[PDB]
Amino acid sequence: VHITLDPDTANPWLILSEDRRQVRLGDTQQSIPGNEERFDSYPMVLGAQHFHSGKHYWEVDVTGKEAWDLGVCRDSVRRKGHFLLSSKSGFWTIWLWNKQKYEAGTYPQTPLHLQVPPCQVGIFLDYEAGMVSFYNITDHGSLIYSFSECAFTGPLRPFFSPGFNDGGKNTAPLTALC
Ligand SMILES: CSc1ccccc1-c1ccc(C(=O)N(C)CC2(F)CCCCC2)c(S(C)(=O)=O)c1
Repeated sequence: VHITLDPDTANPWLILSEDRRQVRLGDTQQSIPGNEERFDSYPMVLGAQHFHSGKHYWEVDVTGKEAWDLGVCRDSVRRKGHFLLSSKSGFWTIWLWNKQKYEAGTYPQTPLHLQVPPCQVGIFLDYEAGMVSFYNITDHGSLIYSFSECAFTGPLRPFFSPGFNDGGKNTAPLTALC
């Protein structure tokens, strides 16, 4: 129930808090040991938990960030090199990036029109239903987007990115909310 970030998966540009509930962009590619699970080309990290069934929920503070990506991914997603975050490649995510532009990771991408920019985002997974939904905590829990008919067959993982290094313009953390 209590999501924790998995240091073995974390790109070396990421700083994880000791309690593994916060991740942020660092200023220098750290010199952490290597291992097959680590995202080597993007500032990405997984939650340690693996879901095979059930409903599951977590919540992330994004206050003060100009860019981030949140969602769920297959355990089997590739870790090394470059790739696109498509449902075919095993990703169900939403993101914030450019001039305050929110998008859902469909092909083609789906612009999301959020009158109230979220300070916290809820992520709700229902394995058996094939559903991942995103809630705008700041706008009283309004539905941002839902992926349906996901037809999961393998284990799933919480997926996070605090954005891209931009010169300290995006050092605010993602924080998992109790
Ligand atoms: C470090 S992740 C991050 C962190 C903060 C904000 C944004 C992102 C981020 C979102 C989507 C992509 C991506 O896959 N695309 C845009 C392609 C596509 F639209 C192609 C059509 C299917 C959906 C995905 C990428 S990426 C891997 O290209 O850098 C990065």
